[PDB]
Amino acid sequence: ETASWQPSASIPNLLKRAAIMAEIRRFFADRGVLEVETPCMSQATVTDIHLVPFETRFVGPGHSQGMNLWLMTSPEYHMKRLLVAGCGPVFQLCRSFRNEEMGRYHNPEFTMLEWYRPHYDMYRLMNEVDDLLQQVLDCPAAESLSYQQAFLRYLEIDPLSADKTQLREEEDRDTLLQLLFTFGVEPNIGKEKPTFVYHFPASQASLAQISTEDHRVAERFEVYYKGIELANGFHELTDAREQQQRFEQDNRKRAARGLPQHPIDQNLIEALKVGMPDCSGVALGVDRLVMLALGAETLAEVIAFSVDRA
Amino acid sequence: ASWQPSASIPNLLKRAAIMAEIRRFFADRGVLEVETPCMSQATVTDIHLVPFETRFVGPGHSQGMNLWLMTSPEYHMKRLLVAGCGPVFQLCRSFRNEEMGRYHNPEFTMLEWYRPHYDMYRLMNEVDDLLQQVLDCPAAESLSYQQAFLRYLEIDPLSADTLLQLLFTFGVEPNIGKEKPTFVYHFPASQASLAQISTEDHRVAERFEVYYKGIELANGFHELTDAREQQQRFEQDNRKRAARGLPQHPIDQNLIEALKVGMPDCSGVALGVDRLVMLALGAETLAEVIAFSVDRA
Ligand SMILES: NCCCC[C@H](N)C(=O)NS(=O)(=O)OC[C@H]1O[C@@H](n2cnc3c(N)ncnc32)[C@H](O)[C@@H]1O
Ligand SMILES: NCCCC[C@H](N)C(=O)NS(=O)(=O)OC[C@H]1O[C@@H](n2cnc3c(N)ncnc32)[C@H](O)[C@@H]1O
Repeated sequence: ETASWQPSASIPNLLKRAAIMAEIRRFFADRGVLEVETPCMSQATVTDIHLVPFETRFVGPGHSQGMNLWLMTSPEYHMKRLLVAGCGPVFQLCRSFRNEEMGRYHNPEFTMLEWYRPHYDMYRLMNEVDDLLQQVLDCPAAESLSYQQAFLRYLEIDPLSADKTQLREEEDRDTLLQLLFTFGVEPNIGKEKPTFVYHFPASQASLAQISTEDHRVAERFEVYYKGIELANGFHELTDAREQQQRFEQDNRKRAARGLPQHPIDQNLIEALKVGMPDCSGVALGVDRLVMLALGAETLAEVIAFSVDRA
Repeated sequence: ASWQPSASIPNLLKRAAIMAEIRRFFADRGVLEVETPCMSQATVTDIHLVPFETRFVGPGHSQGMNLWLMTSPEYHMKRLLVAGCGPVFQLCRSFRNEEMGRYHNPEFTMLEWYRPHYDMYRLMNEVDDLLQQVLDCPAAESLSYQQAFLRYLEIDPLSADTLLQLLFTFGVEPNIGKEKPTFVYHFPASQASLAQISTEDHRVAERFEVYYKGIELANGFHELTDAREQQQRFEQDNRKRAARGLPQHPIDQNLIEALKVGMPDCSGVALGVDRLVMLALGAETLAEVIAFSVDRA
């Protein structure tokens, strides 16, 4: 429609977005959470099987042949390194990068709000996220639903026990579960108020600690509202050995799927060996939250220049 | 060990305070904060810059596309000005493919802002006010490029180019900004960059840089708004690159088309926040004020 040179977001939306950013900063300042800035580029990347990071070449030091750098998909690894270093509760409003096509709710570069809370367990963190959503969105308090309960209610099936065959009614169980969640659960939740889905299957623990009450589940949660996935958080895994092992598992799964394997970030593992204080952390997509807050129809409407015009 | 941050936690705590202080400074003046892309389908032709390059999968149907990391958010901020954003600033992460150094990191934080209807002196006064506040340093001194040469090297630059830059670097920089920041303005028209060339003296451009304690802190211009002249300079840039065996870069058509529509008269300036924080905290290297310098990232 508009000529390419124009921003995809209206001037009024840019002003309203700036107000929301300041509101988010006040929210954390009032709770004593320190703001930090970590790298957008790294010598390492993530093994998470669902992400495709951007790659770029750096001239490197002195007389080097040069070196590959990956753009950061989320500031998590560096923030955990800071936690081990004693930074205390911290948040960050950074630009994050993912090599994936632009969509109504996706841009290859987007703003992430990610923060960590030492001594907070998963529920405690969820309540804080709930507070932030109610404030900037002026929406009602959230509903919380366990992954298992979500499946039973909308698909009349138990994801923690259901048979592979039953699920089909793909030999990889999690892909099957994610398929069912994407088309069978997601479209039905967060309609009247934000929905927190917690206690994902152990296999989808990512960097979250496994539940002490039920080994089949991980202390991970995701927030959905008005059809948009808004956040993803964990009671963080502090065991370096298990973390190293999960990254190895990631690469095995990548390989078996014909996906490139990624180097394991040794800086994250060495930090975890030194010791990360027990904590829970969460990452929320700021553009999506702003889009909902401003009544926008697409992410592009709240981003100065979506990639198609950048 | 390698896992540790390059900046101390206390420095990170003080850096956040300075960032908040910078935001208050602009809020108090009614300057809007904006966030533009870190990646673009175009890049800069500026002969001295080496941008990072990355590949984007793009639309599922396409063959993908090349993207360039932004060396400064100038082009997008200028497009916003044409769209009517008014006075704006940005605290973004900027990228330049250059070796890590005592005063350089391939990714650093830029404080860049634009002031509609401000001539370059009015804008310099504002930069001066910011330095005073953040560094608690004396008000700055201002020297024209000509005056700076005529007194530190007894020679008239406007009547006497890579040479000048070699002279400025060794014959001027070393003795300016010692007791207070030093603004050097009216650089040779030859080094106008995206600045208007002065109509009172065609031998100079309306551009300035500010130095303090031996550190180059900022670079600003009374902005060139003529689309045709800007396009000509970019082509000039690429011919020089070709002459120097450097790659020729695609010119940002969106910037030119926006300038065709009309950008309000304005002045803009880009400042290195990491260098500013380094001075504020009395840190020795940029690495000491950045959570993880590239060697550790
Ligand atoms: N340690 C606890 C936090 C871990 C966060 C984890 N590393 C992570 O990235 N989770 S995420 O779900 O993949 O991303 C968080 C949010 O980022 C937002 N996101 C992700 N990709 C995009 C894109 N491409 N555009 C816009 N927004 C996006 C979205 O709201 C997600 O809920
Ligand atoms: N429209 C008016 C402003 C134009 C600014 C122009 N695009 C520009 O980039 N000027 S600059 O001098 O190249 O950059 C401004 C500041 O960025 C800082 N800078 C530049 N490169 C680096 C690096 N590599 N590390 C840290 N800081 C850096 C430094 O303080 C410079 O004074």
